[PDB]
Amino acid sequence: SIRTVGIVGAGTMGNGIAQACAVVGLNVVMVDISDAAVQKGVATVASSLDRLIKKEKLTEADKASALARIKGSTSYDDLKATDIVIEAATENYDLKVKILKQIDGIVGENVIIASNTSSISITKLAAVTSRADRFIGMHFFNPVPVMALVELIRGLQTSDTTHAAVEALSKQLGKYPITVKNSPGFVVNRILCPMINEAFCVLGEGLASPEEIDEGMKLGCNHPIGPLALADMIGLDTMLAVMEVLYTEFADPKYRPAMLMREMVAAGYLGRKTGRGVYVYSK
Amino acid sequence: SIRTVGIVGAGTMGNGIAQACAVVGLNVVMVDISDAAVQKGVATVASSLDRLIKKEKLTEADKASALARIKGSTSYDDLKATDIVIEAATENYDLKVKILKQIDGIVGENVIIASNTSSISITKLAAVTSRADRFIGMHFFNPVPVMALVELIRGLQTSDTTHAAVEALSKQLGKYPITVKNSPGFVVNRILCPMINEAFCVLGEGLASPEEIDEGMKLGCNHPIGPLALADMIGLDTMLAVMEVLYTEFADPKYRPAMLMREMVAAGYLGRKTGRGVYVYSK
Repeated sequence: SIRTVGIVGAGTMGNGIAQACAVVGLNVVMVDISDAAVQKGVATVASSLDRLIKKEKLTEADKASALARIKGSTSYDDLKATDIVIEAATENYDLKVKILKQIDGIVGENVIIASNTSSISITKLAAVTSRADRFIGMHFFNPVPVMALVELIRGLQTSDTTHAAVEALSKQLGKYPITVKNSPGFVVNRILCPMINEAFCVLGEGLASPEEIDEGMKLGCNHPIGPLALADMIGLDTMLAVMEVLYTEFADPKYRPAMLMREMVAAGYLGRKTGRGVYVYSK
Repeated sequence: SIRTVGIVGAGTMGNGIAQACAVVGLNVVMVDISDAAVQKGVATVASSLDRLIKKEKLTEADKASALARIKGSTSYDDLKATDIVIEAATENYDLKVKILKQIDGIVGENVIIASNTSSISITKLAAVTSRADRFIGMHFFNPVPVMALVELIRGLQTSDTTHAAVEALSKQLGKYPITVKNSPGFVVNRILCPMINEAFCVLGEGLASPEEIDEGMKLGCNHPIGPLALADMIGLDTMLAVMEVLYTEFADPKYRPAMLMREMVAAGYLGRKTGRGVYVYSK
């Protein structure tokens, strides 16, 4: 079975995943390079759980219960106590690799190594481990506890068995699994992000004003938020790189980045995070 | 001012627009080729208004009041009594033209002719009338009373004056105007529909299952409906033609139709309307 889940990385996703298991009563070994890192991982899940109890989401006891369920370490040997390990610590490739080799170094031959990512080739990663068939990809979503889905991304090597394990693991977390053959942008970003790009093109060609562009899509297609606004929250540098990945991996100008998107990024106009992207923001 | 609005076409859009004016207390001359056509136009606005009163949307008196406000004729000379005329009767080009020439034939030099369309070049249309600057494009949305927006599409010729008139006319209908330089797919379809296409590509490459593809987008990006399902409601033949328009008008393979979308259409699998598109449906 799987009752104990390794996590490498105690940043946003890390605890994100940690929490999500814990409340389901799952044992989590959560590693990260400092004791500063690990415990701050706990602070956000603490702070986060506080909020939930404060809108009657059960309870003070289910809280304590979960927290207990979570063994946060700096020894990566603690991942021997684990059924499966989710690297959730970086999107640098070189670094990502090292970690998975390291992880592959500790755990047993029949322990599954998954890696969370938006962009990186699961198949390229899987092949650095010693048992690829036990390697699978996941893509959790940005507020990881409340968001009820994950992309399950099969490397060319991932086994049927590794898949179902990880598939059911997710159902048990209350997320909807989405199985996807490894491919640039998988499913969600693959169709969402080029749509966002098209918006920049429309704006770029001065066909309409941004606000109006967002209005058109909110009201016309009943999307909760318009793509330009949406882009400002994601980060245009992030948007640009996604598209750069699609063009580069597919080798197809169909996915050309929008030039205005290039210009805004070159200028440092990156969205909410720089205070300026498509719109301008308080701070 | 504008207190009397011509409408050519008493089909779905036609009354759609008719109604929308009427409830705002606006005088509507609604023409169509038979008395069968005109009155059936009234039946749907009748039936439709019934429903509204039946969920406390005011009232039996505001109803009667509106209906009165609506003078439905078969004489296209009745469009002399009108401030502006909205052709809303076909998406055939040859036929569309004739109508606007005919309309242009009746009304005065300072009366505005607008044409509702999703696909047709406003600038190409405008140039068949005798005063292009008085010609403008509109794109109302499929349930035309409740949907609170319109794309206002300027031909290269549309005047600033024609624009503001028609802009304010819309605000008065309680729709949000969206100003758009004439261009293939304008704003809404231009970015929405290629997104839908990308979905067919993903499905086409067997990366994921349709249901899962729809799930991914519903949950991941909080869209009310997934694009494949969405495509089944629009009609794949309609989707295909939109994309055919983008590729053909832009002259750019970036907008290549999705091959699976071509195959489904060639097969007659067109969606809800044929009972089979991406999914299969009751009847």
